[PDB]
Amino acid sequence: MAVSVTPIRDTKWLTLEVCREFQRGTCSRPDTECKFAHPSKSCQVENGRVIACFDSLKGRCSRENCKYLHPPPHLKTQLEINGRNNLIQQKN
RNA sequence: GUCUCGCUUUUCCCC
Ligand SMILES: [Zn+2]
Ligand SMILES: [Zn+2]
Repeated sequence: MAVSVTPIRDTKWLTLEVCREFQRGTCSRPDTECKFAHPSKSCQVENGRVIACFDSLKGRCSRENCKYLHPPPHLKTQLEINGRNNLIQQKN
């Protein structure tokens, strides 16, 4: 009676950014050490972003060949902080 | 366009 919600699921809290230099063929670090993500031809990459695997983000993937991005522990933590900010509802 | 995407939340609300 005093709240509202988006018609569709908000993917913005599950997406991670693709490296600017990886998209140019100029980056020189593995996905594990770079500041951003290095997806494959099989990932659902769009507009320099990819939706990350929820099960992997929680520390235990539940598939064997999933279409989402698997980020390193530091980026998993940044993604969970972005998710938690909605549970905390800091904006309201 | 599976792109409204296979998981969309760590519990009201967010979603
Ligand atoms: Zn890079
Ligand atoms: Zn996975």
